[PDB]
Amino acid sequence: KKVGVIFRLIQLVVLVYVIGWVFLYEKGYQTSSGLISSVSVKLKGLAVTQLPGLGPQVWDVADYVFPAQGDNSFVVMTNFIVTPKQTQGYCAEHPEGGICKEDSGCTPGKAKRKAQGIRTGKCVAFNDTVKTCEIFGWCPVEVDDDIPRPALLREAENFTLFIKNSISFPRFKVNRRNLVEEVNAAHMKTCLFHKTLHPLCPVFQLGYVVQESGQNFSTLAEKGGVVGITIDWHCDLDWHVRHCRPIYEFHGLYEEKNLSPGFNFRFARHFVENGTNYRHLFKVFGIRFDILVDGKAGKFDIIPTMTTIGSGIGIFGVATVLCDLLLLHI
Amino acid sequence: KKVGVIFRLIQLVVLVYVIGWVFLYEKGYQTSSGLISSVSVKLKGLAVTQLPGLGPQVWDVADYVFPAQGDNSFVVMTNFIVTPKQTQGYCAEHPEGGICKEDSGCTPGKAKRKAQGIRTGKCVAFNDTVKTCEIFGWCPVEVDDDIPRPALLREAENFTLFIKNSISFPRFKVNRRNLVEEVNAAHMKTCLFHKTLHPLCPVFQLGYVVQESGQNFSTLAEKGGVVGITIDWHCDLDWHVRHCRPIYEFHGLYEEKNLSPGFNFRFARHFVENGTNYRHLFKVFGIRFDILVDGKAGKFDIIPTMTTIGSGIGIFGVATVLCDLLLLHI
Amino acid sequence: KKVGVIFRLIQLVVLVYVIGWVFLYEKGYQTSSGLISSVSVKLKGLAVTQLPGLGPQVWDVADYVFPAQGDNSFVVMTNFIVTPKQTQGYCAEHPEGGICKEDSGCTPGKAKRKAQGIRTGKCVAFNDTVKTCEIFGWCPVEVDDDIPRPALLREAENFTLFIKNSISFPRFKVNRRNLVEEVNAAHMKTCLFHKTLHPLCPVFQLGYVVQESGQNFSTLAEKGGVVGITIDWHCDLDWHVRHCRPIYEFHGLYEEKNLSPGFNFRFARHFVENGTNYRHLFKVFGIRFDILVDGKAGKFDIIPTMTTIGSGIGIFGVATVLCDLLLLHI
Ligand SMILES: *[C@@H]1O[C@H](CO)[C@@H](O[C@@H]2O[C@H](CO)[C@@H](O[C@@H]3O[C@H](CO)[C@@H](O)[C@H](O)[C@@H]3O)[C@H](O)[C@H]2NC(C)=O)[C@H](O)[C@H]1NC(C)=O
Ligand SMILES: *[C@@H]1O[C@H](CO)[C@@H](O[C@@H]2O[C@H](CO)[C@@H](O[C@@H]3O[C@H](CO)[C@@H](O)[C@H](O)[C@@H]3O)[C@H](O)[C@H]2NC(C)=O)[C@H](O)[C@H]1NC(C)=O
Ligand SMILES: *[C@@H]1O[C@H](CO)[C@@H](O[C@@H]2O[C@H](CO)[C@@H](O[C@@H]3O[C@H](CO)[C@@H](O)[C@H](O)[C@@H]3O)[C@H](O)[C@H]2NC(C)=O)[C@H](O)[C@H]1NC(C)=O
Ligand SMILES: Nc1ncnc2c1ncn2[C@@H]1O[C@H](COP(=O)(O)OP(=O)(O)OP(=O)(O)O)[C@@H](O)[C@H]1O
Ligand SMILES: Nc1ncnc2c1ncn2[C@@H]1O[C@H](COP(=O)(O)OP(=O)(O)OP(=O)(O)O)[C@@H](O)[C@H]1O
Ligand SMILES: Nc1ncnc2c1ncn2[C@@H]1O[C@H](COP(=O)(O)OP(=O)(O)OP(=O)(O)O)[C@@H](O)[C@H]1O
Ligand SMILES: *[C@@H]1O[C@H](CO)[C@@H](O[C@@H]2O[C@H](CO)[C@@H](O)[C@H](O)[C@H]2NC(C)=O)[C@H](O)[C@H]1NC(C)=O
Ligand SMILES: *[C@@H]1O[C@H](CO)[C@@H](O[C@@H]2O[C@H](CO)[C@@H](O)[C@H](O)[C@H]2NC(C)=O)[C@H](O)[C@H]1NC(C)=O
Ligand SMILES: *[C@@H]1O[C@H](CO)[C@@H](O[C@@H]2O[C@H](CO)[C@@H](O)[C@H](O)[C@H]2NC(C)=O)[C@H](O)[C@H]1NC(C)=O
Ligand SMILES: *[C@@H]1O[C@H](CO)[C@@H](O)[C@H](O)[C@H]1NC(C)=O
Ligand SMILES: *[C@@H]1O[C@H](CO)[C@@H](O)[C@H](O)[C@H]1NC(C)=O
Ligand SMILES: *[C@@H]1O[C@H](CO)[C@@H](O)[C@H](O)[C@H]1NC(C)=O
Ligand SMILES: [Mg+2]
Ligand SMILES: [Mg+2]
Ligand SMILES: [Mg+2]
Repeated sequence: KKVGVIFRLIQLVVLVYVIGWVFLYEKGYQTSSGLISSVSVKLKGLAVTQLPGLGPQVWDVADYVFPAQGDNSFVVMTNFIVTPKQTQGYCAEHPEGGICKEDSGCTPGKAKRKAQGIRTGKCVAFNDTVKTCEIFGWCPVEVDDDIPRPALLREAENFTLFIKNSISFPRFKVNRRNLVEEVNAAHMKTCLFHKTLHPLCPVFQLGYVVQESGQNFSTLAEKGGVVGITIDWHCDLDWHVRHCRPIYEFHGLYEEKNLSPGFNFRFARHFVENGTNYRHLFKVFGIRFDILVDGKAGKFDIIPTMTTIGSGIGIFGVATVLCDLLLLHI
Repeated sequence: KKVGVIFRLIQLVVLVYVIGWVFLYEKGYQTSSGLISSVSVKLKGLAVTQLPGLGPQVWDVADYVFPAQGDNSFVVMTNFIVTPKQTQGYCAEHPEGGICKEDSGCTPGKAKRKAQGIRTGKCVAFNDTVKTCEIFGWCPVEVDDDIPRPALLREAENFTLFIKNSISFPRFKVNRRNLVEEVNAAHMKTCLFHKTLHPLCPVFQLGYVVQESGQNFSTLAEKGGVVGITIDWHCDLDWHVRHCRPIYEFHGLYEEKNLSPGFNFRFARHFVENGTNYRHLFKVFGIRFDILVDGKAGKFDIIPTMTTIGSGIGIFGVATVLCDLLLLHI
Repeated sequence: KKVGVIFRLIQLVVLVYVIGWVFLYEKGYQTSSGLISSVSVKLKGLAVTQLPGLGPQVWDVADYVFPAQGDNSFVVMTNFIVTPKQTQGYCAEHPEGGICKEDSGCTPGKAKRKAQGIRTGKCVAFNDTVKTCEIFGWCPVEVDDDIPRPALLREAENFTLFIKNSISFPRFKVNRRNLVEEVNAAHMKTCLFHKTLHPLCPVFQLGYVVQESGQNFSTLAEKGGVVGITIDWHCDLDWHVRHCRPIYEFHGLYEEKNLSPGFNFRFARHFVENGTNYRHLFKVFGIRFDILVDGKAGKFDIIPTMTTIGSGIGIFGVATVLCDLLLLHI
């Protein structure tokens, strides 16, 4: 009778699996659906800089967010080098293009790599001790060898980021916003997001977001960096929608490998003064924030329920037949 | 013989499932592939505004599309508040930062939240009846309490959006454009997209796109909003490519919850006048259009066909054995 | 005994499949994970243009990359038409809006499609032989009928694109950059990517990228185009991370169908001169580069290993029972 006792145990273990795991845990009675998301970001916070060339400079949201309209990926400026009042003309090329001593060491034209301008074939003086090729281009050339340290916009640590995420589960016609029912105006007036204390506030302090990605804002501010923000919507639509909540994770890794460690870009502000076209060239160091929204909604459906029941019946039958096979041999 | 009759029915029902559903409907004879897509958008249409501060202002595509080069996510401006000729200096801070009565009610420095400038510790007059902290910043401060109603660019309803979607099924080396063979120059000259009448015209009226997402353009224009546009490519590559067509759906939900209901951003136009740097500050209300392109191409392949045949043979055999088991007990 | 010999062969063939394919090839012992990616791009290279209206014009990275901060999708300008010093006023509308002969042929207001301005009801002269509606708008109207050929920025072929891709496998806590251990500073100083010679250099020549997508840079430069760049991370995390490498593919199809073949957009540079607001209107033809990053990391896990073992046991048992069934009938 011991073989018969084993038969029953195996039959029940199989039934316990088929129900508890496949039907209940894995939710085999549910049809699944992905989402389509929209993310809007608003930055708040102010930075002031005191350069030697200029006076106090105010940096508000319109000036330190790239793009201004926002996106899933956006940059907050944390440092910059500015080359003001650049004009198109002839100047000494930056020594990174090459250092010459005579006019014969310059070839007219463009460098094969990282050309700064059209070489005129003339070796002119970059400074009092270095002579470089004369070029036609934006003059004076940018000198970005000294990255400002501490970062010019290191006050961006206290900037607040408001993420407005609108998601739709199109199959189930369910619309959710990360501004969930628990979020009200009083919360939006004072709340700052906290992984455990305030996991639903959609206003994030930038320094907290960088800290939670495992990075140091002081290091990321000087040369730039990347913080990934994931918003996950794992919703069981058999329950009320008020349980369909977003989960926030922050990702990032800054290493001292010193091979392109940070993030920077160059942009220019063009203007006309005294009838001549000028530009301000900025090398902008900043943290790029990538906001990735994924999710999965499940709702009970009859067709998955029957299909799962059929699969469980098949699993149960195969098990019984193989056990009758194994016992025949034993 | 009734048991034998049932045996045959169950055997055939199983065969009917294995062929008709798994092989034919679910297309188990096909290998599947996702796509890689590119979306370009061109807006057309003009808006004119008549502000009290300025004269008639023309708003063409270069000015109301953010970004100008386009993207999967782009904003069309439908309303704005403009603060012209802002300069960096000292002014009264906006009363939203706090209302003071004496110089002692102001602390020099920055507010912890939503700082507008560097407080100087002086309580100056915002208007004839309100006194606020004096700040260093962009002056005069923006006053965006009165959103223009009706929307300044409510004529954007008649703007036309041209979506050019290029998709590739890299596994099958198949390239498709949403400008399908049925779309010609004569169509692009006059066609407007219609869910049923013109489901292939790639020129969309903005108001129609908002209406089809379930929203009201008049409401979305004043404070902004979001419309999701999905392009789906469900193509059976056993047929001619001319049947590989895109399907357009429009998604969106505007609610009167009054907690961040619309969409807005701030951007600045910088300029130099009389040797002093100025900026025009715009608070731009607009509809963000997210274009999501997904799809799936199937082509007959021999390996899925054999694997499906093996799976069907297994299903048929398991069924017969379990039926011989059930009949043994019956 | 021949039937018994077949039984064993089928049993072993089944075991060979269950191990070699399912366990070893398909890696059924591994748990899988997707990635979250961040892409930053830096363009380098210079172009000079010699228009008849202006002098030599220098085009560096800040001016020919849209957006300047970069994105997954970005545009490199390869051609442009410029309408300088546009002001809001009254001018002759472009003849594409319609050609009139009398003032009665113009209706005040806006065109239903592709409106260029507010018609005043007056038929004025566009040129010495064409009369069009007078409009209020940006004047003079852009004339983009003659696309510059050869392309004004056809030197963009030699521009170099640096892709910095940071990916994370969040389930396995593995961070990878496309600047893999084999890439050093000496490589970044001189390397250009090559499908087979230098498959790991993250600096791409634009012309090479277009050639590898199957397109001609000369054709794409005049009217614009699209090149898709895919970065794939198919990593087996049972091995060292130094084997987690990116694979680059380039996608694109340019056809002479002449129905919206290229890519272009319009953007404006606004400025103030002599107390009047002006703008430079650019119609920018360029190649849009879409960078798509996908990947899959597998690491050995005990739960998939046991589940695969159970599936293989089930497959083996079903096979033996059906073979005993087939042999009973034979
Ligand atoms: C004139 O221009 C040249 C070139 O820009 C200047 O020389 C450069 O000066 C910087 C700062 O001292 C040097 O950077 C440092 O170099 C050492 C190695 O020598 C390195 O250990 C440091 O980490 C740092 O990178 C740079 O190498 C040097 N370049 C050359 C070609 O010597 C020069 O100082 C300028 N003169 C004046 C009057 O400003
Ligand atoms: C000087 O500045 C102050 C502050 O901006 C102005 O007071 C504000 O005026 C607006 C318009 O009347 C008020 O908005 C309305 O408030 C009521 C509640 O009182 C609300 O029901 C309406 O929906 C609307 O929001 C605003 O509350 C009020 N602020 C304060 C602090 O009283 C004032 O009118 C300005 N004076 C001049 C001469 O313009
Ligand atoms: C004044 O303006 C009108 C309208 O812009 C100019 O007429 C246009 O001239 C262009 C160039 O010759 C024509 O383009 C060509 O048309 C032929 C067909 O006629 C076509 O085969 C070519 O591929 C090309 O597209 C354009 O059709 C023509 N438009 C009209 C309405 O006739 C005119 O030349 C201008 N006059 C001066 C003095 O510049
Ligand atoms: N598109 C490109 N083509 C060639 N070299 C590039 C390109 N982008 C970056 N580099 C080079 O790669 C190295 C590291 O890149 P990175 O941009 O992070 O440093 P960087 O100092 O900010 O670069 P740079 O000052 O030259 O813009 C630099 O020496 C830079 O010149
Ligand atoms: N990054 C942020 N940090 C703190 N508060 C924010 C942030 N973004 C928005 N808010 C606040 O959230 C509330 C609602 O946001 P929303 O931007 O939709 O309204 P708003 O009136 O346009 O905001 P505002 O005028 O202050 O830019 C506003 O009171 C706004 O001040
Ligand atoms: N949003 C839109 N609404 C209506 N027509 C459009 C729109 N976008 C493009 N078109 C028209 O489609 C045709 C082909 O589009 P495409 O932009 O590629 O050519 P184009 O010459 O650059 O267009 P255009 O010069 O008018 O901007 C053009 O005649 C253009 O006028
Ligand atoms: C960001 O904000 C915090 C909080 O206001 C600042 O921390 C303060 O620093 C000053 C100067 O050291 C101290 O006197 C305060 O006591 C600190 N406050 C707290 C609560 O710790 C911080 O300096 C700010 N920094 C930046 C870069 O913006
Ligand atoms: C968008 O276009 C439609 C169609 O031209 C405009 O509807 C017209 O409105 C005027 C004024 O009420 C009527 O005289 C016309 O008969 C309407 N035409 C049609 C076909 O209904 C509409 O006003 C425009 N609105 C915006 C905001 O652009
Ligand atoms: C891009 O760079 C290549 C390489 O420098 C250029 O090819 C050169 O063209 C000139 C003029 O015909 C020849 O004298 C050189 O011998 C060529 N070099 C090589 C290695 O082939 C090319 O012209 C450049 N073009 C653009 C559009 O930038
Ligand atoms: C960042 O690094 C500096 C040293 O470079 C250290 O003093 C500081 O405390 C760090 N900040 C954090 C948040 O760890
Ligand atoms: C939008 O709402 C207004 C009332 O606020 C209504 O008069 C108008 O008809 C609505 N438009 C549409 C398209 O339903
Ligand atoms: C591009 O096309 C032109 C002809 O239009 C041809 O001369 C040239 O060689 C082509 N370039 C490449 C890279 O094939
Ligand atoms: Mg540098
Ligand atoms: Mg406000
Ligand atoms: Mg045109």
